[PDB]
Amino acid sequence: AKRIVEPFRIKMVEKIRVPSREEREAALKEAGYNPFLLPSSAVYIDLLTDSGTNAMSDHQWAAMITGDEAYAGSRNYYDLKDKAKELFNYDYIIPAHQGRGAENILFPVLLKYKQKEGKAKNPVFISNFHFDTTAAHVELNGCKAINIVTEKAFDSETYDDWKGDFDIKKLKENIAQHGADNIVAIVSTVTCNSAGGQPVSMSNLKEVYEIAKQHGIFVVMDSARFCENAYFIKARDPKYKNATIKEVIFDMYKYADALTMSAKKDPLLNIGGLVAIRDNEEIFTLARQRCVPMEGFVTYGGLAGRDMAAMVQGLEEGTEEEYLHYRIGQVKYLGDRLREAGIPIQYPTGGHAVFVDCKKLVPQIPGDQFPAQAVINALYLESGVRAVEIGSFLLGRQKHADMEFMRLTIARRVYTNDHMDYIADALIGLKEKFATLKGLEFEYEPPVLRHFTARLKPI
Amino acid sequence: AKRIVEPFRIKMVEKIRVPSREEREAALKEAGYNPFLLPSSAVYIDLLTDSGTNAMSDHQWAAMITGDEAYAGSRNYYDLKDKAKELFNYDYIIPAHQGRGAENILFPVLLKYKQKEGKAKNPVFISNFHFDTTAAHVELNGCKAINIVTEKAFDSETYDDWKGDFDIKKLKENIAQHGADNIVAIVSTVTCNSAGGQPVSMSNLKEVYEIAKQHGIFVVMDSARFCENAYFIKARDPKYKNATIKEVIFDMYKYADALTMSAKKDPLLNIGGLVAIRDNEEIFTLARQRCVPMEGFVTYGGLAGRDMAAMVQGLEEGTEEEYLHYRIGQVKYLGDRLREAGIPIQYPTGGHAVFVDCKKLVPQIPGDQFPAQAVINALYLESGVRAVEIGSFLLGRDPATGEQKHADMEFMRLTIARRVYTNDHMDYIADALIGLKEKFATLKGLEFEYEPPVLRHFTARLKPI
Amino acid sequence: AKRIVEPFRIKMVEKIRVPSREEREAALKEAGYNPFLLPSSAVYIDLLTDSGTNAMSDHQWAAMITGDEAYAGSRNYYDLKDKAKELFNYDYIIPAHQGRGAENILFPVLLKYKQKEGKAKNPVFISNFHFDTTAAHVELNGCKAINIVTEKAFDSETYDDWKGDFDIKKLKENIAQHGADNIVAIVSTVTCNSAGGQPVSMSNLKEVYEIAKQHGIFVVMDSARFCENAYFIKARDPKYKNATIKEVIFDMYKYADALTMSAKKDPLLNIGGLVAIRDNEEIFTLARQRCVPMEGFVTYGGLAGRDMAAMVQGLEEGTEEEYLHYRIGQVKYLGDRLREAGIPIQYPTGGHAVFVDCKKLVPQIPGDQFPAQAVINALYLESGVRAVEIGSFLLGRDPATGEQKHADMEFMRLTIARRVYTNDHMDYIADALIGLKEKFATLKGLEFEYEPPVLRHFTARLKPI
Amino acid sequence: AKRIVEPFRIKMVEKIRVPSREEREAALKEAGYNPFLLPSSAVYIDLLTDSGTNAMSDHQWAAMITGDEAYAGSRNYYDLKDKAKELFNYDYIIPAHQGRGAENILFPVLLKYKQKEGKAKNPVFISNFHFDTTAAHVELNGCKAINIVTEKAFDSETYDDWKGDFDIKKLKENIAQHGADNIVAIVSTVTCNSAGGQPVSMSNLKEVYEIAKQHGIFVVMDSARFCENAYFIKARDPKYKNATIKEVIFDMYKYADALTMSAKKDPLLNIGGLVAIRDNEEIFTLARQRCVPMEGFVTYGGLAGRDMAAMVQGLEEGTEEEYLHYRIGQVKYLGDRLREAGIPIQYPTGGHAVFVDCKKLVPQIPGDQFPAQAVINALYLESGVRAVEIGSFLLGRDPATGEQKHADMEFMRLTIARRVYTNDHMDYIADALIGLKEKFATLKGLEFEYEPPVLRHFTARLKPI
Ligand SMILES: C=C(/N=C/c1c(COP(=O)(O)O)cnc(C)c1O)C(=O)O
Ligand SMILES: C=C(/N=C/c1c(COP(=O)(O)O)cnc(C)c1O)C(=O)O
Ligand SMILES: C=C(/N=C/c1c(COP(=O)(O)O)cnc(C)c1O)C(=O)O
Ligand SMILES: C=C(/N=C/c1c(COP(=O)(O)O)cnc(C)c1O)C(=O)O
Ligand SMILES: c1ccc2[nH]cnc2c1
Ligand SMILES: c1ccc2[nH]cnc2c1
Ligand SMILES: c1ccc2[nH]cnc2c1
Ligand SMILES: c1ccc2[nH]cnc2c1
Ligand SMILES: c1ccc2[nH]cnc2c1
Ligand SMILES: [Cl-]
Ligand SMILES: [K+]
Ligand SMILES: [K+]
Ligand SMILES: [K+]
Ligand SMILES: [K+]
Repeated sequence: AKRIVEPFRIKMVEKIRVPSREEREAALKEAGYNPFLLPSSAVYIDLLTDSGTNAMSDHQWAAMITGDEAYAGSRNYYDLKDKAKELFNYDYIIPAHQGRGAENILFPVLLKYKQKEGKAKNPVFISNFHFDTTAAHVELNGCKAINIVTEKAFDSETYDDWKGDFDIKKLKENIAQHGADNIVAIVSTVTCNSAGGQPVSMSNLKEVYEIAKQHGIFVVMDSARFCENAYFIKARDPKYKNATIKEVIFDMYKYADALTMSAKKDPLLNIGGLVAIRDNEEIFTLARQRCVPMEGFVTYGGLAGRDMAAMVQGLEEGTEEEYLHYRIGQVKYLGDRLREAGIPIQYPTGGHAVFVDCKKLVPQIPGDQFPAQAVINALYLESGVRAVEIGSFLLGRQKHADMEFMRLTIARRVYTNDHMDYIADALIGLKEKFATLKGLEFEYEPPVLRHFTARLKPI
Repeated sequence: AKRIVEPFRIKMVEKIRVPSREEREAALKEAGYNPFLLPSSAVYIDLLTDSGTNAMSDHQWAAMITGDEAYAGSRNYYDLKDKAKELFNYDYIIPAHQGRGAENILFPVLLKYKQKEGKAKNPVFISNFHFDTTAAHVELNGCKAINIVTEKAFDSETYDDWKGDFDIKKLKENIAQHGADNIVAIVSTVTCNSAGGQPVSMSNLKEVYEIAKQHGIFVVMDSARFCENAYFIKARDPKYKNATIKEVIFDMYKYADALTMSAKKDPLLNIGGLVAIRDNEEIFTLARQRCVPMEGFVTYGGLAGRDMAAMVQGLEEGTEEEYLHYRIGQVKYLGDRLREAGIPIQYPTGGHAVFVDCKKLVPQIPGDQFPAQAVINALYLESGVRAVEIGSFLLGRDPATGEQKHADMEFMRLTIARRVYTNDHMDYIADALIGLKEKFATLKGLEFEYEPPVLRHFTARLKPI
Repeated sequence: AKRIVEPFRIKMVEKIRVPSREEREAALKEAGYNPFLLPSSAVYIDLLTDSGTNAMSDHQWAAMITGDEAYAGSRNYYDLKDKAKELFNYDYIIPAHQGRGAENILFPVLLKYKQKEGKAKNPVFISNFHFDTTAAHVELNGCKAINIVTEKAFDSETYDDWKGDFDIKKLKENIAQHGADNIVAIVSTVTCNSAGGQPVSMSNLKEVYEIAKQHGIFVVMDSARFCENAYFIKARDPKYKNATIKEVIFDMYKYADALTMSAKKDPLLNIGGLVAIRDNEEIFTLARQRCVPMEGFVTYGGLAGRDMAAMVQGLEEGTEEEYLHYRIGQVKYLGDRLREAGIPIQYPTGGHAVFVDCKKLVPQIPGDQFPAQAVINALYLESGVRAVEIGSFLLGRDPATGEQKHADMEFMRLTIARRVYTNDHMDYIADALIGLKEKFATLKGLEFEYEPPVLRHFTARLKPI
Repeated sequence: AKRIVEPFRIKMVEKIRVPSREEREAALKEAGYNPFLLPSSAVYIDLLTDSGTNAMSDHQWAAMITGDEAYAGSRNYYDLKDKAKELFNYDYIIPAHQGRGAENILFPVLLKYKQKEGKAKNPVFISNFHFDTTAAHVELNGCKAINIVTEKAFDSETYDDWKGDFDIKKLKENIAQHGADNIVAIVSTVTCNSAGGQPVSMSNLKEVYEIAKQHGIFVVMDSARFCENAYFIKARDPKYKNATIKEVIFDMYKYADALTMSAKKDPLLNIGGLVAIRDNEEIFTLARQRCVPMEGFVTYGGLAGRDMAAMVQGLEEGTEEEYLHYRIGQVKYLGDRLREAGIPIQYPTGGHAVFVDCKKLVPQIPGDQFPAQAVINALYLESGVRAVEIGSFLLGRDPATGEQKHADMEFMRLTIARRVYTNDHMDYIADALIGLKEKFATLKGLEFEYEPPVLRHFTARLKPI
């Protein structure tokens, strides 16, 4: 395992504390054995998500302080529009308060657009893998969310360069089965969060887009972790060995018609989202009409001016290769600590998190008992580390998936490699108990995005 | 007119500038004679809205710096829950990114909740006056938005204590006509923004709530400007002359079952919203289920932790009587400068804005040529001040005929952000409008260069005639 | 009286409050009847000083956030060096933590420099008027501080354009009497704080410098309020009617060899100072050698990097004519409110404060009973406004006699921080002082309960008579 | 070597960069082969000092935002006074802009106090080891600075628990030689910076103070790194094994009469200093009288209010044992990386820096050719890391002879700012120095191009040989 030094130094700290074992047991009981319902005061190192927990730079805070809070025509709106043109070559933007706000703006518009001419009676979205909010918005609008990630993603220990790729054979099969007139959009998720933060190759994005254009299908790039994807393309595709990260990004967005983005990920923010559209003015106009009631007026989109300002700066910082090398290298370091100790993980590690394969760590659990959640809860009790489940629990409707990950999710520029060692050493310490204590049931199950507020029972 | 001194001093400033007349003429032309299309760089004093443009305190900024950005279980979420219990006596909260986010969380839930009982067959919402976003959410969910403000609100020049009140007679006529089965909720808007920021009396809130309950009707308090409403109750209702602002607020919320709030108004924020529910845990659970896909996880609701932190502090600051007296007194000062010069306004002034009645200023301009927009544009060209139209332009066309809907009032709204502008800025505004008195009679009406089929007020491009 | 609108809007506020009358009486007694010993919690509007109490801009706070805290070679040091070259055409800088630190760096070096040449046998400094800290440093180094302001400054009610001017006849007389060999430096104080914030004309600065150069005498510009001085030159000297403020500043600094600056004044800071030297590298090197033990390493001079960053930005903002017009216009407004009501002031008002002439206002209180302090204390008890004395109390006792020094000027200074208070705060101050019209006669003097052997106005305790 | 995890997480970052070898070559030549003259833009990891380069907490920044900038009576002054009473049990405070400002306030006052008693005819100060600014103020006031650290400090490789201790035999010998009447004060430096950041035991502080009291000698605690010293006492003195850090601090300050503090060290600030006096009100009063001309008014002492606020919070954070364990553990980690690779260091490592013994690394370079500076320059060219010399270059010339003063130790100090760098930064530092092991034997010394007569290490220009 190799430690890579921060390409920055620390300018402001935030205190953390280790709650006592008694506190942790009490807190997990009070939370119904669901870490989503734990208070932050009961958590030491928080690995629930890399979303919105990032550390900003002094330049981002400075941008916030001079942000323009105007209701209409904020300076920072125009700066953000210019930044989207620079990075993606897209001519239209709509800010949103975060990624699922961007989805709520755009997906219903794309559906109604497709329903023109009386077609799309059996509407579907197709993705390498829809994230949970993404699929929820697809289904809330009466559509099916189809996932067709490469089968290589399902072999955790076997290395592959591009475990986020679309399965192209399945893309063509689904077009033939459903018909192009029923495919509202193809969603290219970069990196592929559900597969383990695994990258999509440039050739895969390109072929998917060429197929989509053959059939007149609109392509949306789900862009929360687009810079991590671009880094992997530079690292693993020899064609881009000597390209800049921004050159890689520019090419990626040749292979979509629009993007939805949670800027709470790679743009290094605590809040913020974005819709950008390459050149379809009609869809832009319709999306603006939905933005107004759902998010806010179209030049702030549910964001304070200071957050548009932070986003303009964060979009730049998130592309910096030295930063990306360190960030992705820290995730790799945590994974290598675990793998060298015999802990099974999705290999190679993705951009933002280490995905621990609990199907191999705890094969004696079925999806009936959510294997990765029993691991997560045991780790929390042992160490005060909070992680999150990316398996049957999150996928929804006991529908068992093809992956049962515990996601040790790593915020950007927050934790050191000594925090990583603490995480790894704590889990490595659980090895005599992975068989003892095990299993979980439901008490309360929401019908949509159940994992966030459900209460569970062990056995 | 009386100037009331600030109960604070200035700690940080932001430069503003007056573009040259040549630059203002070019900018208005480029914006299609629609100030909503102007960049902020072309605006000197911005009176488009009081929403999200407020100046925060040093304590609010300090709260932001120590805010907890945890995705689940932020320290500031629990502080916000405790604050809602303190102020409103409500037991459940869901943060939202702003007021229309709170509406999107709660209103669909209220409709489905009533549909589930075999009711809401032909559903409606009733308010003293639904704000634009509020009505849009009512209509997006297949319901009609019925507004029944007191008739006193339509006599602009005649003083009344409570121009935001519900018309109780119309409330009963609408209940008889639609039946309680079809009334998804009553929305008590405090202050009543669309009537001119005018207050709703305590006795009116109470009587509306009593009628609603006797009919099984859920009541939502639209609370963006709840502190300004509380101030007017203390100022004008003898029974509350010696009450604290917080005591007034506590009584107000005895007369709703829940609240939706834009915290971009009275809680002195640049972003933020809130749903609070008094004690109906089922509705709270259903609203949480909608919050997750639309806004965010239920302990941040689409806000950064720093903004929940700022909201907890701003909720306190927005109740402070010395601040409210100064804030509402500044609005009154602007109004009295205008009224004393013969400019007709909605009288008395409300909490957050002066509404200028443009019918009388430009009688050569009929309603379908947007008299208030012509005055706003002349004001901008004269001074760099940007105001907003609450008249025929905003009102739109009648779907049945395609013709301009008859505007009951043609208002220019001079909307005042909190703790941002001084009374010398107010004088600049008033002097600019007063100085146009001779020009009013020769202002030209407006027609459409480009009219969108919806939301024309925001993006339509206009031409002088 | 004319109110001039702010060329900015408020972005962050800070609460203030009025202590009750009972609290003000108790507080003044505990402070030994010296407002310098009052806590800020006992003060409503604080007019003790314009030093370090200014409101910064969002750009200044942004500059602080990205400031370089390096001990050696901070980015912001080089930015500050460039800014001094831009504004003054001076090639060398040494930051200092504030103005009296700059004086402590430079004045002992100028003395030693004059001595190493075999001169300065009986050394003196000459100024239009040395500020208190400035004179203290002159005297701590064994020199006499000679003040030779124009006699026009002593006629408070009679308007003059340049009440801060040197008396040129007295300058020549003092050089002839003491000898050029004994004049360590001439200090041109701009504006002339002790005369009432009153400007020095360009022609006066030039003549003083020309005389100095003919004699080989070094000239230091005491530059705390250099932008206010530049504004008055543009306003009152027809030669500069169409010059920019920066053009005026550039010309001013042709008439010194170095500057000492409290950046807590016109550069709009809460802390900060500066030495700049035009081109004498030997004096620069010697000043750096004193900086190291007294202030800090030579690239931060006792300041955090963020404060050098704020100074770079504030130096720019402090030169902006729109801001200066408003700032000086607010001081003028307070002065005109008072003068129109018959209160005697130093007329015209200076840049930063209204100086109320208390010899005229309370002639029944002898100088050694501190007439201006009796007014100040009386104003504080009546209103919670804290002002400061610039008269006998500040002046102290004569060493040769042990008795009170006779003062030419007996001012109560209403000192105005920059961008902090509105003109409605000014009205509060004026109305409070005007309301004391009838009590002015009954005002007692005061007597000492304990007197510092030196620095009595900062730490002494008083009792009424 | 053992890595200790941060008891915090990162909330804000600042970009750093490795200049190219070409850039480093050009920058070092321009800086005259003296890293003190490098711009920070030429430095990758800056180990010049732990003074003022620390990372603050969100709570410290929040305290700054609400800081009271009042010239007299700031809220934060009273908070700081209370904090000094809590931590030290001292009843009087004077803020200062930084540590050498506190020295400038207090040391001249202690001399005058001893002189007016008829004493101090041939005055000296005695310390375990005076830091260079501290000795400079002693000498500037006409006194001799006597250093009497334990001889154990000069055996770098041999462990000892208390390498900062006073040599008690030498203390009694110096009292006998000079006489108590001539000893103005004893200065207890904690930790002993010049000995390698090495701690002073509680029993040593106590015996020194008991000896001082026997003879009527005033004791000052130089307290820049008092929390690091307290940590070492808890770690190494069994009497305090179960004491809190604050309990250790409280006992330490039973053994002084006053303190001078650079708050740019253990209180985790970028600027700030402090004088505190236990109970001698006369010395407090005299110190206040010097504060006014040199630093500022007595309730801010040359600091912005926001910096007094940050100091109140940092004083608390600097005592937290979990933080001290990590901070001191990081320094020990760097030291163990070096020592495990055969690089000689002062062992055990102290609180704030690793001191590399270059007398052992480059024996072929004599002291007057600055062996430690040769190592420092090689490290900079190899890696972009800037370190500082604590050896013959710093020590300077004997004023009697004009030749090199003999250095008892030739240290390269790798000084670590608090909460700024990670242990992976430490690995970069260590790997860079370890990779030079074969180059050391052929490094050449340095000679002068420009040499100040007083403090040549801060500004001298050198050339290789
Ligand atoms: C919350 C995270 N994900 C959000 C996300 C979203 C939704 O973004 P917001 O959380 O900003 O609504 C959309 N698309 C992808 C690929 C995502 O990963 C997370 O992975 O924890
Ligand atoms: C934008 C403003 N109003 C918002 C508003 C809203 C919507 O809040 P947001 O703008 O925070 O979505 C809801 N209810 C009332 C009574 C309102 O006044 C405005 O009046 O300009
Ligand atoms: C403190 C103020 N004056 C400071 C000052 C100083 C001393 O600056 P500091 O207060 O920053 O040390 C020097 N020269 C002049 C002309 C000054 O006005 C005051 O006028 O209240
Ligand atoms: C600058 C550091 N030392 C400052 C210092 C000082 C002087 O403090 P200021 O740098 O804050 O003036 C006084 N006493 C001790 C023991 C010190 O270590 C340093 O060690 O690099
Ligand atoms: C894991 C954790 C939090 C999330 N919020 C949205 N999707 C998520 C996945
Ligand atoms: C197997 C194959 C290729 C790999 N690249 C990195 N680790 C690997 C393991
Ligand atoms: C005026 C100003 C802003 C608005 N946002 C929504 N409706 C509005 C009316
Ligand atoms: C008046 C006010 C503040 C001062 N600081 C130093 N001298 C002063 C005189
Ligand atoms: C090394 C580094 C910085 C210093 N400041 C004062 N003496 C020093 C020695
Ligand atoms: Cl109906
Ligand atoms: K967040
Ligand atoms: K806003
Ligand atoms: K200050
Ligand atoms: K610093």
